[PDB]
Amino acid sequence: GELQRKIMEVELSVHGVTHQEAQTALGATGGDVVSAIRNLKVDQLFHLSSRSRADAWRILEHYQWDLSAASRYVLAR
Ligand SMILES: [Cl-]
Ligand SMILES: [Cl-]
Ligand SMILES: [Mg+2]
Repeated sequence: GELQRKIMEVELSVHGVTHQEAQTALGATGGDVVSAIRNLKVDQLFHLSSRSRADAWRILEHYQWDLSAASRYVLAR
């Protein structure tokens, strides 16, 4: 149904996210897939960059919400 489809969409939209993390994120947004994906992308980048969560958000914005591009940026030496 809708809820299964939504959890799958979240999990497939964010590299590295588990099914459990997708469910938790979507529960926190009341089933709003777009907000769950945003929050999970920030989370993933935050854990990869060990920056502040607001700085991870700012990097994601600079990369036009592309987590792959933002992640390659934070990992570049
Ligand atoms: Cl996003
Ligand atoms: Cl590059
Ligand atoms: Mg389960």
